[PDB]
Amino acid sequence: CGVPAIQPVLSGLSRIVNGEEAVPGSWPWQVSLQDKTGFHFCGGSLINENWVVTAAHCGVTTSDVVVAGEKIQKLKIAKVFKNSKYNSLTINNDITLLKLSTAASFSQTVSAVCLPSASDDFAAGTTCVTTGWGRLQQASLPLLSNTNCKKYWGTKIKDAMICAGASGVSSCMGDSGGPLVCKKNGAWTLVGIVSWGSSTCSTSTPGVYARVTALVNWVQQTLAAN
Repeated sequence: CGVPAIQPVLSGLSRIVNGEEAVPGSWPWQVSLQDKTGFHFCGGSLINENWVVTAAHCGVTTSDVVVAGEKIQKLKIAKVFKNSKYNSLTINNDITLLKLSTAASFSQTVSAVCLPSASDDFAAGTTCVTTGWGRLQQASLPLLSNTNCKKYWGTKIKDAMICAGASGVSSCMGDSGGPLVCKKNGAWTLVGIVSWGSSTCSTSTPGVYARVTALVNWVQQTLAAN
């Protein structure tokens, strides 16, 4: 997985501001999630032909459509897997999986990102990327210390939230359920599912995601069956 057919073109804008726009097929697992009337409110990542991982605040239901990639796949939901360490008062272990009713048809412009290991770590100063529509842009962002992070988001940083950005460039392109990815053994892997960011969308504040690695196994076990 994670070895995209058309390759992410990441420049300097990346680094900067509001960042930049990609090369289509670029972030191939990026999905949109449209509401019953083609209104998009969240989008998310594909790991397979059949599942999306996105956030649970996205609060996504079985009449939301997976929009992937019309060279597009609108993929309807079959069941929605939200999970119980789902706390909204906190928005933590903010993960939700989706079964689409009819497979994702793998091609150049649509594929799946890889999943990480639970043991894997991830490096603060490590250069990951937000894709989004919050045309679809790509921005680049280092993850940080949940204790650095702590100091930028108070009390709302627990076990499984993992923070990333605040380096002159901005969190916010990052729509919810959206993808925050890194490297391994050269695949991109989903590290962070987008939770939330700076209002004013300061380019000087860090952005906060959910941490896969802490939830992979739940993906893992949840997956598997259903």
